[PDB]
Amino acid sequence: MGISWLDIYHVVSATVPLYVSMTLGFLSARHLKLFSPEQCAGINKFVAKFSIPLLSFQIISENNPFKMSPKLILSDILQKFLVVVVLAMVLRFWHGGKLGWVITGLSISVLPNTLILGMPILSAIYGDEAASILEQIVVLQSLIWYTILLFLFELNAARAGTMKILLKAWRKLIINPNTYATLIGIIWATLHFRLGWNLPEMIDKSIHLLSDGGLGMAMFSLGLFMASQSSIIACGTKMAIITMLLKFVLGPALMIASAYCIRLKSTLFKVAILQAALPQGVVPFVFAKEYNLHPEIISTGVIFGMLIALPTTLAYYFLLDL
Amino acid sequence: MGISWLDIYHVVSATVPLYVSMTLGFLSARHLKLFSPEQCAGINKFVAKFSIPLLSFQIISENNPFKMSPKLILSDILQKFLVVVVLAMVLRFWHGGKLGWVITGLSISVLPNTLILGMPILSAIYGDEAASILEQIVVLQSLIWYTILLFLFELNAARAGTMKILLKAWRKLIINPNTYATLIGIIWATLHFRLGWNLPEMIDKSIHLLSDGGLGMAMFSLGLFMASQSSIIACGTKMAIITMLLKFVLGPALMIASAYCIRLKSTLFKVAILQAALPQGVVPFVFAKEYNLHPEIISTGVIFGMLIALPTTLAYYFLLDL
Ligand SMILES: CCCCC/C=C\C/C=C/CCCCCCCC(=O)OC[C@H](COP(=O)([O-])OCC[N+](C)(C)C)OC(=O)CCCCCCC/C=C/C/C=C/CCCCC
Ligand SMILES: CCCCC/C=C\C/C=C\CCCCCCCC(=O)OC[C@H](COP(=O)([O-])OCC[N+](C)(C)C)OC(=O)CCCCCCC/C=C/C/C=C/CCCCC
Ligand SMILES: O=C(O)COc1ccc(Cl)cc1
Repeated sequence: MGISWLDIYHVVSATVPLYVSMTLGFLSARHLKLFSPEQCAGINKFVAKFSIPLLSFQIISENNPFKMSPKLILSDILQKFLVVVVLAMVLRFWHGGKLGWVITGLSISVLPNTLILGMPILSAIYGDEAASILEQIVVLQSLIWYTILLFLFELNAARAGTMKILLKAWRKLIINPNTYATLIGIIWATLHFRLGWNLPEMIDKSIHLLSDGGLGMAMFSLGLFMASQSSIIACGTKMAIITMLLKFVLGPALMIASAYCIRLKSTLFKVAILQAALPQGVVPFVFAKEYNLHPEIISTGVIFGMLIALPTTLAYYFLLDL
Repeated sequence: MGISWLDIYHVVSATVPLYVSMTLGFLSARHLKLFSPEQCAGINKFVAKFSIPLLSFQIISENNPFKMSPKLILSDILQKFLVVVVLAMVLRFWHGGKLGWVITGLSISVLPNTLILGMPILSAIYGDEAASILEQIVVLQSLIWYTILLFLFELNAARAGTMKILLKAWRKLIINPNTYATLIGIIWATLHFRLGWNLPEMIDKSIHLLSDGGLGMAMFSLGLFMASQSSIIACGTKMAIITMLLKFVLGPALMIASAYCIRLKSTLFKVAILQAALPQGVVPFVFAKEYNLHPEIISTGVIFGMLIALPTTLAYYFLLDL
């Protein structure tokens, strides 16, 4: 009972607006019936190609590459290898190519939404201290993982030449606005924190025009998505329970294992094990739907995790105090 | 004479972000092929149903209704009445749909941009005291004129039996967010400023998540629309010239007449007249595009008014200062 009820109010007040901006979208798409499915797709495309890239750019630019945390980087890199080995072991005694189930597992188990709903919740629970750690995690998720996952997707698609696979992955990666956003953000943060350069006021305000409102529109787009599909749970209970258990139990569990091995101390420990408990990302669903690799589970998990994030997040916040 | 380039920099910095958003939309619609007409319509509808009404609520609820100068309100109403009379006279012998032209003549002549270009421009030209007056003008717009304009739009749509048409217009004006928002906002403004009630943090943040970035998305919609037109001057050179005359030679002139009638004096007179020569806002265009009532004319007016916002304002300042 170390955490007082006052902090529970902090978490709830930080999470409620995100759910309001999502319920509004769901009701507008399904009940109020304002947006036709084509209009919903257009809104989602705008949010995922102009708002998310600029939000990622600003988040990555507001961090210091020269003052990163090597321990945190190593812990995050080791967690996603422990997940790979766990999935490989568990796919040998419980199942065509099985590599699809490892790509899906890494998309479902370890890929928290540390960008749209990561900053608010964690920053409210742990103040401004979390912000920097979350940016550090976001740069990695945007530069290393979201690229290796795409490479794995391409390799799976080719299975049906590695050099041909690499060429195709590179060709499809460049057109992604998020890659350009991340690269420019890093290349600019380096200059900002080395030569002391700062954005001109015009550029900063222009970027903030499209990015400062991207967080709410992200959940609005997600609500439109949930409204679009008829069956909330695309598959039976089986998938839903498996994916929820995988994300919320195995994810933070392997993160705890990696942190203990690396001996992360104090706030880094608590903000690094609790950030792996955040609901699922959407980019993995984008990849799955584009390549049609079990898109019926990657979304059943995304929406369910988005619905259930608050109670589990509070539960792990209480647990970490112990 | 003595105007420093610093003020020019302020005006240009306030104006550029809108152009950045508009050009991004235009490129996304024309050089790229991201958005189809239905998706652009969906984005515009979202902006007209979720962002503009929330911004209206914020503007109304953040201003005291008991500390608004009645003289300014009366002068604004007089200007609108004079413009309506003048346009009715002009359309009586120098004309298709007469009501379809009054809406577009009151959308580019008596609806400046007093929330983005107006406050920086005319708060740097004059002292900070004009901020309160401009805020009064903006709340008056969002409270009265943006409701009367939507009523006229719905009345025009119904026409496309006087009692039946008015009944249809009213029944369509009671299920529009921009009508309930301007009522809830004023009620809450009165409550907060006469009883001390403060909006809860959760609701305020939830409103911010959506309203924020509304201007960027609206200008993106304007760029997307302008991409459809064959040329930037979609309404034609004659129509562009007449729009410029309506917005920069008729608006300010009739506002000067209104101020003389109501005897406004001191900086209030200058702040009231010099704020009517600012480029027309985008909300009229958003509503026109949503209701498809000569959107090209208003879009051209906005595009070619944001370019010459500054020189006309300097001319008017020099005239008034004399
Ligand atoms: C606590 C102290 C009090 C503080 C003040 C209270 C709240 C904070 C203020 C927020 C500003 C919101 C302004 C817009 C509200 C009015 C919209 C609305 O209420 O009516 C939408 C309308 C529903 O009626 P209907 O059209 O289905 O016709 C029904 C016909 N028959 C009855 C026969 C079935 O539908 C439509 O057409 C259009 C649908 C779009 C609606 C979206 C508009 C923008 C957002 C509205 C909700 C706000 C969310 C943020 C805050 C939420 C948490 C408080
Ligand atoms: C050699 C000549 C060819 C190259 C042309 C020249 C430059 C292009 C590269 C960079 C220019 C910077 C603009 C931002 C990057 C986006 C460029 C781009 O083209 O993206 C690729 C893509 C278009 O691919 P596609 O044409 O095949 O259409 C198909 C696309 N699809 C299949 C996805 C639908 O674009 C999209 O879809 C949407 C892109 C939206 C971009 C939104 C902004 C991204 C964030 C930027 C952060 C920067 C902030 C400024 C900081 C300044 C610091 C000093
Ligand atoms: O039209 C006006 O006077 C105010 O101009 C705007 C300001 C913000 C938005 Cl989001 C849209 C329009």
